[PDB]
Amino acid sequence: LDAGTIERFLAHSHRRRYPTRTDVFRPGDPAGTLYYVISGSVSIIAEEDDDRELVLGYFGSGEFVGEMGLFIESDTREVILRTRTQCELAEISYERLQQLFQTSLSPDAPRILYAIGVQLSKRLLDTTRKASRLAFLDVTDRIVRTLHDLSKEPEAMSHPQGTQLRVSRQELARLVGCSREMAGRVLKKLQADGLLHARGKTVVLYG
Amino acid sequence: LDAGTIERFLAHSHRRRYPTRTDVFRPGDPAGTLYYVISGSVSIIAEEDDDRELVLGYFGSGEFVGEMGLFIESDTREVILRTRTQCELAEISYERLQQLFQTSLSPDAPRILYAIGVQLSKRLLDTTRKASRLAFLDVTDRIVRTLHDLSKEPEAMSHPQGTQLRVSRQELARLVGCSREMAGRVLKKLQADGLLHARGKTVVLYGT
Repeated sequence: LDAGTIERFLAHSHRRRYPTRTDVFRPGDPAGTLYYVISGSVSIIAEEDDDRELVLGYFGSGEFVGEMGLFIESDTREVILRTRTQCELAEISYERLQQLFQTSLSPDAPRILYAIGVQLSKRLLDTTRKASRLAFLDVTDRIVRTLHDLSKEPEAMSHPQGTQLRVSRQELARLVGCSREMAGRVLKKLQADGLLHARGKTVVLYG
Repeated sequence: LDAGTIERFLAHSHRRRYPTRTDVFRPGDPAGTLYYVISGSVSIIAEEDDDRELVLGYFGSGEFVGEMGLFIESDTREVILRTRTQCELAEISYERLQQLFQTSLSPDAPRILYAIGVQLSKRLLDTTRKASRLAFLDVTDRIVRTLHDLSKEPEAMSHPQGTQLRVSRQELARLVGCSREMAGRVLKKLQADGLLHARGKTVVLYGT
């Protein structure tokens, strides 16, 4: 997706600023708009009947979210979109967007569509891998592999002993579907194992 | 996408018949081809290390499979594409697709990409749900849910007791992500609980 296509698409979008820890939408909310992350980071979370959460991923600038309704006929969202930092999001209704595809943005339709396909593909892969790990790996193995993915993210701040990640016991718990305490227990085992050390929301992964 | 866009798309594809139980491609194989299911039923399976499989879904006529490499430049496949029945699949290389997307197929590009988008979105939603289930629901619980999903499968052959759903113990375990054995333990416990009959290769779910 080139700079022109992006700017042309954003001209018809509505830019809004969001504080951190803010749910942009939750399961059941009207599904009529598409969001484009201009700045900041957000997370997509699956919710359960007992209010238990499964974090599916983190998304930054250039990512389209709340896009499902643009492809699947539905009056409601199926997940929670939450801000992890202060955010700026551009939004545009599905109707308006598709209208633009038949006219104004007619030329960029293929590019915007392909780009959304790129993200959906990445997401399907990661989610496909999260499903596999949830079915065949113990919590310790899910946590180690998760700490290693997190350290591959551009957000991974370097450290003299390896990579300095930024995760809390709660989020870790949310990422691998285990209790907060279990995540806390696994962290002290890995530290005792010499694979890393932790401090509040700072995990220093060795490597 | 219309039948007109579909036919032109196939005009450049190589249709090949596949026997049932044939893994069209496994993780590791080259990924320079896209597949379009013309007829038949296939399954997308993911593998782990302990040599375990998790069915992520079944797909019929009209489905684009093996499409990942068309979006995420990769040299290899990440999943197993396995025919569940005899199938007719039309394949086309990625390279020749986008070259076509810039030539006689440029006008079809929008509808093609969007259709693939629709399919990617359904699988994402379905897999997202699976992960959620594999995280918070128990085996027996997941198996019951999956038994009902198949009852609504066009295959579901109605029965005087309920519905006759042909699903091997192996596939059940691959569906809910449990050992072929454990899956058995629950099929018998459900054959006791009075709600289904574990008939060798088939399952008669009482009720629905």
